[PDB]
Amino acid sequence: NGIVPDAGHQGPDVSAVNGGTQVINIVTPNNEGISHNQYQDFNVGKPGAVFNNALEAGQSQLAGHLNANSNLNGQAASLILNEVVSRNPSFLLGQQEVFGIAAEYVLSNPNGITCDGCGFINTSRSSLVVGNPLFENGQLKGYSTLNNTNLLSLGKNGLNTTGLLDLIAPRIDSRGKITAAEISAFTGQNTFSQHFDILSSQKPVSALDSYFFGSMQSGRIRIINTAEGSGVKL
Amino acid sequence: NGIVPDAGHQGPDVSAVNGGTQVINIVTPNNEGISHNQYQDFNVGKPGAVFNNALEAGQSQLAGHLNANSNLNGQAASLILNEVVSRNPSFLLGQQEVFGIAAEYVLSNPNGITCDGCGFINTSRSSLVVGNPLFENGQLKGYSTLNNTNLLSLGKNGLNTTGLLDLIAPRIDSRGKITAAEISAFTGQNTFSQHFDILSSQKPVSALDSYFFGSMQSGRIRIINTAEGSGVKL
Repeated sequence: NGIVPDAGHQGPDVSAVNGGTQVINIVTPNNEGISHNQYQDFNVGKPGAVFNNALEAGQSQLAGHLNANSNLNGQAASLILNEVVSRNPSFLLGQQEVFGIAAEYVLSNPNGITCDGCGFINTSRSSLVVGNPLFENGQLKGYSTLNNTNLLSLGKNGLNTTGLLDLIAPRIDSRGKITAAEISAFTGQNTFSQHFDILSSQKPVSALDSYFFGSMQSGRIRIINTAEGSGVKL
Repeated sequence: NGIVPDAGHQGPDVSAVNGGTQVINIVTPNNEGISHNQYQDFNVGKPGAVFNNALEAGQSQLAGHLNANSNLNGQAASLILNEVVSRNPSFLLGQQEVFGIAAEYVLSNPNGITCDGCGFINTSRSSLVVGNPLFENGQLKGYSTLNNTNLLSLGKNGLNTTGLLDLIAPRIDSRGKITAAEISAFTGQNTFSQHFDILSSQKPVSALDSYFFGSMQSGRIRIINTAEGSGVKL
């Protein structure tokens, strides 16, 4: 069970099929179109994971035939927000597919995220956030890496997506090929809007250095480090 | 004589002082405020080079006391555009200072530019272009790296500036520390506006791969490679 949902009302139903592929019946989206899913554990292996964002049955890439997700009161999620609410870090070693209607994807884990040979299928935009989402009366107001020194690690087997990629963490250490339509990496201790505009920054007490090694296969790359005096090493 | 001006009407007066520091009395700016200077050779050594953009006499950092540049019909240049019009590549091994009124700086050399321990003083924005400026009736319309496969090389001793830095070339190979307020690197075979907006791109016949190694000390870095399928290696 790489993925273990929270017991509470934001915990989706998670099932394994076939050779270990996990299928997530995401929770009903709220009025902003956000399916906010909370997890005690979130990890993906080589068999991959499929988020059921379908209004009709059909064939997924990773898990074969799936029925519609009956939680979609007739409207699919615009954003699939996956939040780790425990102290467990996340390891992403396989593909994640949005089955059904293409959507935005976020994984937020303030304990750390490691992606080695991970990928995103049928997402317009995928964001890995070593930090927390911020809510105000059940509405998503943005994300925070404040008071956090943990790491987003990208391994030698890289990260692939046909959509937009955001990489948000106090520090990033990448050693593999990153393939995306566009890459945005934002480092340091920051608050962000819903759309990853930087709203405020802290200076870390000690250096938060990021490393990029390997290749970036994308027509547009932006790296913004707000940690006054810390490095971006290539 | 690292710097050798063109004989023609865009050739500035170039003189050496002291221990080899070269002083460039830039040509009268045109009505758009551009001092367009053409060179048979443009190279800077450890003693540095000073562009006289002063309306009053005073103390330069690199060359001691200088009088005003009498070519400044009472208005300093907004942009100091340095263009190599020969086949000679450029080597920048020391600091370049704008004496007097701060301005934008461009060096365009389609034969190649190598910067090892180079730097820019009193510039708001400095751009190194392995390409040509484009003019239409004596007005600057932008820059081109079309039909060019040459290299902008940045050596192990790096590049320092307190202003904005643009690095424009078919390919870039960097091995040192880049320190700038913001770094924009645009690679591939492109036409650009005056302000380095990309207007059109060619796919090179063979790969134009860029390499970044070493560190980038800047709060904002953007790398855009338009060479469909070529790499950015870090």
